[PDB]
Amino acid sequence: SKLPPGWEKRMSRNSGRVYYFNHITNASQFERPSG
Repeated sequence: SKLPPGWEKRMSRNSGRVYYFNHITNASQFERPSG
């Protein structure tokens, strides 16, 4: 559950590859943004 604000984890359409999407910065990623 521990996660930074603004980010959100979702699942792809046909695939299930969790990723990091920021609704604020509108940026995307995959690796846990621990920085």
